[PDB]
Amino acid sequence: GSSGSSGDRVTLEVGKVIQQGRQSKGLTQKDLATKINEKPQVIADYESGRAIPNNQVLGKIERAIGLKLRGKDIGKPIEKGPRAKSGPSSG
Repeated sequence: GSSGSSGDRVTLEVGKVIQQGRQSKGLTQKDLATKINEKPQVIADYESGRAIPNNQVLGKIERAIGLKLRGKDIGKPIEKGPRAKSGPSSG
């Protein structure tokens, strides 16, 4: 399944934490889609913040990288995992 099309846009904190937790584990977007039994399409859209983020799929993605995907506590680990940095957003 074709995906891509990245050329300077914003990324929601979900999309950032997705990418960051992926890359922390070398997991491609297609590896992620596999881990959550989804399309690699929606992962590529989640990264920008252009899919609809639903707590069901967000919950699967938490398992995927071992970090939280809601709250300003996003990128905190689930139970056990390494530290990560934080930062603001805008809108």
